[PDB]
Amino acid sequence: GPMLMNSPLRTTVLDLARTTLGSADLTAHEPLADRCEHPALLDDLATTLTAVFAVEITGADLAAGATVADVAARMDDRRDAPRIPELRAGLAPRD
Repeated sequence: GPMLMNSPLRTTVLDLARTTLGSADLTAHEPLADRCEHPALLDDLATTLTAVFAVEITGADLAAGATVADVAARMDDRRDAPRIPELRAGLAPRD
């Protein structure tokens, strides 16, 4: 898939997922809306994703079945896209 073996983004997604969704064991592919017994917090997660990954994904899309491997794949896609010129991309884009 469009993922990297060591994702600095996904690592944190997997961490804040268990925190915001309100579950104990959050694994890589967990349907977030399914694991949460208080799904209203899905909006909190999405709002969190702004400051944390510089890319937000609104509840309707996030809760649609985007797991840590899915949401973060888009995050690394953002980092795959031209990042701040101070070498924040890692993956240099070819336009």
